[PDB]
Amino acid sequence: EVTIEFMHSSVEKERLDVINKLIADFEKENPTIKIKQIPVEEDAFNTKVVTLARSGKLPAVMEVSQDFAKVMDKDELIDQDAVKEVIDSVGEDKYYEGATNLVRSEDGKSYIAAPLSGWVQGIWYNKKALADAGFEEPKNWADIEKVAKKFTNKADKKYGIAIPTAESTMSEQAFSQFALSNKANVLDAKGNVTIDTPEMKEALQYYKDLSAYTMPGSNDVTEIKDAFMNGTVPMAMYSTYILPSVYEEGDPKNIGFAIPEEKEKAVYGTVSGLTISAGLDDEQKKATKKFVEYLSQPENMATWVLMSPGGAQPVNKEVVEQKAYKENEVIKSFGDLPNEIAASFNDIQVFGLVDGKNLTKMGDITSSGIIAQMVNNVTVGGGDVSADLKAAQKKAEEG
Repeated sequence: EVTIEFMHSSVEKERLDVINKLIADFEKENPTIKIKQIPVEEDAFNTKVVTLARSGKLPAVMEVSQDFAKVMDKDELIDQDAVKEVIDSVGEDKYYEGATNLVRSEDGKSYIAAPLSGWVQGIWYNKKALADAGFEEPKNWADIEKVAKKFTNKADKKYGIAIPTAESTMSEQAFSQFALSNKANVLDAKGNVTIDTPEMKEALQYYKDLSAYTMPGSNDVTEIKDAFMNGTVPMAMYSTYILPSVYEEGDPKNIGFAIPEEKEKAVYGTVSGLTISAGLDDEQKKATKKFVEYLSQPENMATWVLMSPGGAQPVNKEVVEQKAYKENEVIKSFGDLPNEIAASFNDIQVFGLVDGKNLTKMGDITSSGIIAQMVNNVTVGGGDVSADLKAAQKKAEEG
């Protein structure tokens, strides 16, 4: 008797089967609510939302990335109050701290989406290789560089660590972990650009120093994954998307997860979830909130994460305690690691998230490639740290 549109990006037969059943069960529990789903390929999702927004035909609820949620919120397309009500109904305390932080509004007072899944990035490492060489899990800059130096032998094409050096967003993400571990953020709480600072110069010089022990040339996603999977490096910076490869081709019990920690820990992460379109009628808004809260329950989050592409991680603390997650055979093969990965969401730090505020200005800096170019030129280009900081600072202002 009340119909709401759910625009999601699970178009594969197996994932659509799961979503049909989630919706069907929800509709049995809420017989006055009907879900009209709009399955759209993830590749095609965001630009269709652009058209729908222009024509005032947004669906009630949308599966969106956290970064696209920011763009919609800038255009005031999202009902923050409805989103916040769902999160508070579940309970803020049930979410890993970084998961709710990543979806905080620009003024830190509300939320732009209800998170359902996420992925983190850190330094994956071969546990036996480091142990054999006499190393425990590296944490601070000195330990990371110490392991990397020991495992570098250029004549043999062995390198100590695979870190991104290309002009790509991955380079910004990996560098940001070292920068933020030194309390260096590209923006301050007021939105001022803070690139050319002493703490950022320290991190950029260190990233340059560390790149002496990574593969020569330009390293991006393919170079890093290849080097880790074939044993060229014992350490590699990569999202949790590396884990399906380890399961299929490696030893899930021989992989550890190290987090850069100098002045503080900095886990890079992102989150996806459900947002609620602004301007919904009363009964439609109440039905959407119920639907989002339904999918946000731990037992349905577990299903969502388990059907999501490999390496997807839960953002609610209770998912790792759900039976279907605990007893999943892929999860099982990784031992204690999945609990450790999930818990790393408590230490998320990303450029532009400052004091529980996600500043939308950061999206433009990332889009323009300023940080990636700065990292690319100091590493691959052998450029000067000081000059590249100044150039990046000036360009980030001109936007």
